This record gives sequence, C-alpha cells and structure tokens, in this order.
Amino acid sequence: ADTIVAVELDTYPNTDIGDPSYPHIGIDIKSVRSKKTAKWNMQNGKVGTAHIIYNSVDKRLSAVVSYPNADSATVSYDVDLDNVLPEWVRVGLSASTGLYKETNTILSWSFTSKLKTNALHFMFNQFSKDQKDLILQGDATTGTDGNLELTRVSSNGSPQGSSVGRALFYAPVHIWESSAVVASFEATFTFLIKSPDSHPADGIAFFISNIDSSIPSGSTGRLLGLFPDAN
Amino acid sequence: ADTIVAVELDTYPNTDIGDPSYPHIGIDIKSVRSKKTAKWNMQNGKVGTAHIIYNSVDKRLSAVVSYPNADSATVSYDVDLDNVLPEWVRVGLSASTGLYKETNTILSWSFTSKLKTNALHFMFNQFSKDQKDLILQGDATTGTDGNLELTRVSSNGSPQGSSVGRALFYAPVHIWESSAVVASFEATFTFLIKSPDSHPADGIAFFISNIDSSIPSGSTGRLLGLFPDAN
Amino acid sequence: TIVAVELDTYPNTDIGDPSYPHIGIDIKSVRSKKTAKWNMQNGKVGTAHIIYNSVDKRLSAVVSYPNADSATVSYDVDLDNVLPEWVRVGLSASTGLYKETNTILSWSFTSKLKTNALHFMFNQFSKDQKDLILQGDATTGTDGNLELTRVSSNGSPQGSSVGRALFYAPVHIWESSAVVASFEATFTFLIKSPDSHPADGIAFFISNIDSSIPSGSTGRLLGLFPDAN
Amino acid sequence: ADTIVAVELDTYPNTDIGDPSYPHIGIDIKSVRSKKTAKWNMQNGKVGTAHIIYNSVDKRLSAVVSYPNADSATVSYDVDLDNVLPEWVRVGLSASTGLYKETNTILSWSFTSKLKSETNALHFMFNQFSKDQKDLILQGDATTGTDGNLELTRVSSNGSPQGSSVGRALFYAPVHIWESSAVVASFEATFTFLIKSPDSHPADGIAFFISNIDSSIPSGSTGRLLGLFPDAN
Ligand SMILES: OC[C@H]1O[C@H](O)[C@@H](O)[C@@H](O)[C@@H]1O
Ligand SMILES: [Ca+2]
Ligand SMILES: [Ca+2]
Ligand SMILES: [Ca+2]
Ligand SMILES: [Ca+2]
Ligand SMILES: [Mn+2]
Ligand SMILES: [Mn+2]
Ligand SMILES: [Mn+2]
Repeated sequence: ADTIVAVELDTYPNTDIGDPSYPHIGIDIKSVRSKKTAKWNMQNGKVGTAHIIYNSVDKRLSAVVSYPNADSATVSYDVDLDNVLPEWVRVGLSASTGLYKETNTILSWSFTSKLKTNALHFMFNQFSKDQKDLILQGDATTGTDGNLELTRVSSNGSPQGSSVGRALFYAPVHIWESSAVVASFEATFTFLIKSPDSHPADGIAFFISNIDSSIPSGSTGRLLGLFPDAN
Repeated sequence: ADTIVAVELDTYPNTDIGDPSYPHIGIDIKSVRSKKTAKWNMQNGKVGTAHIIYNSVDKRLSAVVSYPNADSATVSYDVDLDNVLPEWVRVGLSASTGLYKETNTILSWSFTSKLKTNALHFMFNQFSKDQKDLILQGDATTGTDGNLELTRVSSNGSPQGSSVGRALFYAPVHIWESSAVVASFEATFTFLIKSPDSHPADGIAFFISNIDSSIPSGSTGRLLGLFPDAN
Repeated sequence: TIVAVELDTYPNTDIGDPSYPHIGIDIKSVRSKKTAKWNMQNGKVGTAHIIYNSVDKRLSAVVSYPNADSATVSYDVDLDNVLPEWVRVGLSASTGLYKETNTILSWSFTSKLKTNALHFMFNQFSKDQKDLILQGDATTGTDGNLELTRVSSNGSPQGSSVGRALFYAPVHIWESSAVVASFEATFTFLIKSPDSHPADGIAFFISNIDSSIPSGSTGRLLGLFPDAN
Repeated sequence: ADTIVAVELDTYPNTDIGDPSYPHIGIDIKSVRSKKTAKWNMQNGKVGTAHIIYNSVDKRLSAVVSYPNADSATVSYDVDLDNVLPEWVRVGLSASTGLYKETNTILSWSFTSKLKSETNALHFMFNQFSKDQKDLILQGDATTGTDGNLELTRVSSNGSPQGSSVGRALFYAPVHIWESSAVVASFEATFTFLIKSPDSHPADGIAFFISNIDSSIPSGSTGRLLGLFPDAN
C-alpha cells in the first residue's frame, strides 16, 4: 500500500521480472519493474558514487553512478512527481540480498530539497552507532567503521544472504507543493558493494515514500526492500 | 525533567525573578534566570531578526537581535554545551503570554548545525497549514498568512493572555560528539511582536532541548514555555 | 559567444520576436532558439530562475510574479559545444526608442563541477562592489540596487541605454572529465515604464571572460549581440 | 606594504624571531611574530586539515588543525578585523621553504564569507585543482594540476621538495570582508594539506591569509617569512 519512487542500483538481473540481462541502474515509479534502465558496470569491492537529481521545471528524474577512472552510467526519465507522490514524504536508502549476496555499505549520504524558499539539507559522511536522525528498518545498522550497513554483515566482514534493511531520514520532506514556483531535490551517496561469490545480489536504492513507509514482508532479494511483489 | 538552553527575547520584566527592569535579551542555561542579559529596545509592531551562534572552539553562545535602522542588542556567554546538553537534541522556538500579552509571530526560521563533516540545515520562509517537519506544542499554529503563531491570536488579529506554544524541528540534531574536531550551529529567525495596549508580554525564545522535550506544566507567563519553575 | 535567457519586454517582429513579451533562450543570436509568452507586469517585482545540468543538457528558465502564473521555457543544448570551458556570468539590460527601469534587487548563482563549487549571492548591492564588473550604463548602490540601465535622480528610465554586470571571478562551466556539471541563477527585478511601450528587457548571460558590450547593442540587441543575425 | 592577517601552520621554530621552540600554529596580525600560538604536533607525510573561523559578533579569529586519530591543535585570538583590514580583500594560501624543506601540498580548499545589514555571501570549494585554474591567482613557485593538487612550493619530478621556495594562490574575486552597515559578518575557511620532508626539522610552513586585493609576494619572504611578510618586525 506504500507509494514508492526509487533509483535502483540493481546488481542482479532478474529477467523473469523484466530486468535487462546485465547489472543496471533504473528508475522505479510504483513498481520494481523500472520504467527506464541503463547498463551498469558494477565494480566489486570498489567505492562508487550515485547522484540523483530532479526539478519541477523539467519534470525529469536523473541518476548518474560512477567509479573513479571508469565511464559512468546514467539514466533519466520524464515524470512529474506531483502526480505520483504525496506532498510530504520520507527519503531513504534501501538494500537487499537473496540467494546471492553482497555488502550494501553506505559511506556517505547527502540530500537537499528546495521549495520556492523553504529548504532541507542533510549530510552524513560518518554514521554513528546511535544515529537518532535516521530511522533504521530491518537489518540496517550504523556505526561499524562509521558506516551504514543496510544489510547484514558478519564480524569477519562477510555479507549474509536474504537480508533487507533501510535507513530513512527522520524528518518529513515537503517534496512538492501546487503553490510553489520551483521544487527540486538532489541526493548523493557513496557505497561499497563487495561479494565473496562472483555473483553479487541484489542492489541498493535511493527512494522516496509515504512518511509511514515500512519494509514490506518478503521484500528480500529482487524486491530491494521496496515492493511487496514483482508487479 | 527537561534540559534547556535558550536565548530569550524577554518583553516583560519580572523583577521578582531576577529579570532586569527593562525588556532584555538573555542566555538561559537550565534556568529562566538568565546567565547574561542585555538591554533590548523592543519595537512594538516592527519585524525583528535574531541571530544565534555557537562553536565548540570558542565555546561561546552569542545572540544578536536587530530591527532595520536601529542599533542591535547583543549578548554572549561562555559555556561548554558538551557539559550542559545531551549529545542529541531538538531545536525550537517558544513563546508565552500571561496577564499581559502580545502576538508572537514568526515569519521565518533557519538553522544550521555542523559536526566534523556531518550537517543539518533547514530554512522556513513560509509556514503551511500542515507543516509536517515541525512539532507544534501547546497553542502554536501554522498557516495564518503563511506564518507561525506561537501563541493564541483571535480571528480579529488580537493576542490572548495565558497562552504558551512551541515549534520544534522534527529531526533530532547531533549537537556535540567527543570524537569531533569542531561542532557549530547557528539559527536565525524573524519575528513580529505586536500588543494593542502598552505593556506586552511575555516573550520569544530560541531553544535547544532533550529530544523528547515538552512544554512544562504551568509554564505560561514568565516561564516562556521553557521551565517548570523559576529556580 | 553568448548563452542567455532573455526577459524580452518588446516585440521586435522585424527580427523574429513573437508579437508579445516573451522569455527566451538565446544561443549565440538574439533570435531565440525557444520562446514563451510572458505576462510581464509593469512595475511589480519579478523573479527569474535559471537552471542547467550536464546530465539532462537542458537550459530551463522560469519567470514569475507573486499571485500570477509563471512563464517557463526550456531548450536542449550541450554547453560543451557552445561555450569555452571558462566563462563569466552576468546580467545585461537595454533601452532604445522605448525604455523601462532595468533594476536588479538581487542575484545569486551557483555552479558545480563533479566536487568544485562557486556560489555567490547579492541581496544588497553597494556603491563600489568590487566583485562585480560594471559595463556601460550599469550602476550600483542607489537604494542598494543594481541599475543595469540609466535612471534619473527621481527614478525615470532613459532611452538608448545599455549596461551590464558580470561576476569578477571566472566560472568553470564545463570540463570534459566531469561526472556532473550544473549551474543555477536567480535574480529578482523591477521593470517599470511610464506607458505601455516598455523596452527592451533584461538577460542573464554567459560569455567569454573578456566579454564587453558589443558596439551598437542598445535596444533590441539587449547588450548581448553585435548584429541581429 | 601589504596588510596581512594570517593563520600560520609553522613547521619550523625560528626562535631568534619569536617562535616558540616547537612546531606551532599561530595567529598573525600584520607581523610574522604571532599574537598567539599553540603547540602543533605536525605529522610528516600524513594528511592534515585546518579550519579557520571568525565572526563579527565575538571578533575572535580561531583555528583548529588536526590529523586523523590525533588530538587537534587550536588557537584563538581576539581581534576586530574591521580595524585591521580594508573592507575588500583577497584570500589566499601561502607557503615557503628555506634551508630546510617540505612539500606544501594542498589537496582541498573551501571558503565562505557572509555579510548582513538579507545577506551577501561568497562560497568556493576546490577539491581538485586543474592545470589552468583561472579562478586562482598563482604567485611565485605555486602550481596546480599535478595529481589535481595545488603545490604552493617547488617539488622536483621525482616528488622531492626544494629549499628556498615560495608560492601562493589567491581566489580571483575580491571578498567583502566587513562593512560599516553590517549586522553580522563572518567567514570560515577549510584546507587539507600534506607536508612531507626528508629532513629531521621540516620547514617552513603553510598559511591561510587575508590581504589587500593587490597583494604580491614581498621580496625576501622565503623561509621563515612564509611568503607573507617583507621582514620579521
Ligand atoms: O539474490 C539473487 C536472487 O536470488 C533469488 O532468485 C531471489 O532471492 C531473488 O529475489 C534474487 O534476485
Ligand atoms: Ca534485480
Ligand atoms: Ca520576563
Ligand atoms: Ca525584443
Ligand atoms: Ca617559523
Ligand atoms: Mn532492476
Ligand atoms: Mn528574562
Ligand atoms: Mn611562527
């Protein structure tokens, strides 16, 4: 029953539910089946950066994911978020593992949202063990090497399967308003995805939800902690 | 029992509880009896600005209150907030009326905090009828002309006695941390205090509190919605 | 070499303006690559907001007044192919046979590349504003405002004026190795006339770091263009 | 002569001109002889961060310098900049070497200044310095681009630092640092740096400075004078 808009960094192609047949970034409007995707050369054990932008003038959600010294992956999609989301939302990071797995480690996260001005800005370049400005859901924890581990990792530092977790910014965010002339947001995060396997799964997403969003039961694996099913 | 740090814009001298005998600005560290005050030439019905700053290097809380084309009032007090406040806090605006009254209208409020870097910034230049990133307490309301009315005003614009209200930012703020090299915050608000009669009361404060802080029982009047008694 | 967003108050149909006040995106020519109709409000304070990023490669602008519907215009353009890597940014305005005040009450700009950034904000302009280059008739400090074109002691705008203000620091507007490049500008303006016939308009622009007012660019050319091609 | 206000990270103790006998950070108001200093445990080859703050309410120039996992050094001095500097300035980083030497490598530099009277502001941030960085004025031996860093003083192709070098980098736009009619004025600066040396007592240091707009390196200002002062008065 939640409403979700997300940008997904999908490490595991589930072609049975529409993923293209490679690792990819996508834009998800109310479904795990991305409205748009682009090919992504995920680099195991390397630190990448994701950058998500939107404004109400162009009505265009874009994302760029990059690693140092590599060509970046970019995806864009036309959508007026006033038609999808409620006026007030929470914003968050989600990740999952399944039969296959990976660390879903978040090293930094920033966000800015403006409504013309009213503004909200936060930045985490370090997460503490007791991060009262985050709502941690599922298996997500903070504080180990000052990072946000969205899914379960053991002490020896090895990722566990079938895990799901999220972190939402505590304050509601006014993401759109009819009376506003311009609304915009941007989000940045740095992430470290490492697998012992060879086959990493399942991904990390930046998402925007109704304020009371919770992890749907069963949303491990291909469902990214975002959706109750694959419709 | 709440922990409070506040900067008060005190319109009504209660000489019997240690107010000086003129309107004043004050720094309150866990007591309504200001640790330092300065004379404040309040201007009934004009828009004022208050600016509050602190950093962990100087460990000095200062405040400056001004009106266009008038001399500003400044107060400062040396205090190590590390030994006063909890590590995580909420920030807020509070006001009250008693036997005597006034409007306690907030036209704008911004805050920035930094911990080295993690950061939180917000800015309100307009308040809406349903401002979900604020916790309104007591008599506080939003949406009347796009402003925050901290105390009761009638439909005819006139302020009411025996009122108390507060507005806190929804997200906790990490105000200090021992591992941190430098911590700083600042806050700015613009306010409009009108009274029909001579003699307005009781005042406006910017405050910092334990996360779960609430209006103390009985704290209309002299206690500014901050303190349970006049100790 | 000019990219600009014009707030065109005077229809010059002679050279391809539409028959109504318009906003437009100008890429190297006063003949806008895209326009939109604009219900300019004579003597009210307006706001212009301009945005571009290198992911979308879309230059967009919105102009509005309180309690009025806004005007918006966009144009796809890759600034990598139109501007040098380093530029200056500014505001320009003109009058000719008709006239208007071209008063700037505020101006802010942010640019970002990858992370390198520049931000500035003027809400008040001073008599001797050393981080601006004033060109032509532009002056600062009267009531704390920037007057891009001539105004008399009592406030009457003068015909045949041109003036501009550029931020003193060069701006790094694109770099081929950047992941994301972006800018935004916002200004608030007061364009007033003693009749209808107000002219000629205000523009936010991006040029070469040595750009000066081209010769004979009063009027229709908004202080931006050497000819009407 | 130029008017200079500076926060110095002084690696070399020139006790004959008033340095304490240890590496130190200090506040310099028109003289290389600091108004105030604190001991600084400089760490050869580690990346350090410096943070400089000032506001016109408290009128106290403070600085904190630090390294990961070490205690930071801090220094503060009460001084009203309105009395010392002209109203418009440029801001800069300077460094020098002498008989002894060190890399004076700047990896990042950010600055913000604000004035009220509803505010004017200027912010810049460099996390990368490019070969041809037109919003910087480079003076003396200073160069940009090598590994995207700003090298204030001369380093050989094999990365070894040279003695007797001086260089500076100033932001191109003038800064409105104070104004008569301002309710509050403030600035902060942050930079990260790498000082590596072969020698046992590295020299001479790095400084964040604020100067007249037309400031240039004074004659004879290598070594202990940090590219900032014509002499040791
Ligand atoms: O983990 C990879 C893959 O494994 C299984 O098939 C499920 O858990 C999917 O939901 C997931 O995509
Ligand atoms: Ca998948
Ligand atoms: Ca009182
Ligand atoms: Ca025209
Ligand atoms: Ca020395
Ligand atoms: Mn997918
Ligand atoms: Mn009092
Ligand atoms: Mn010294």
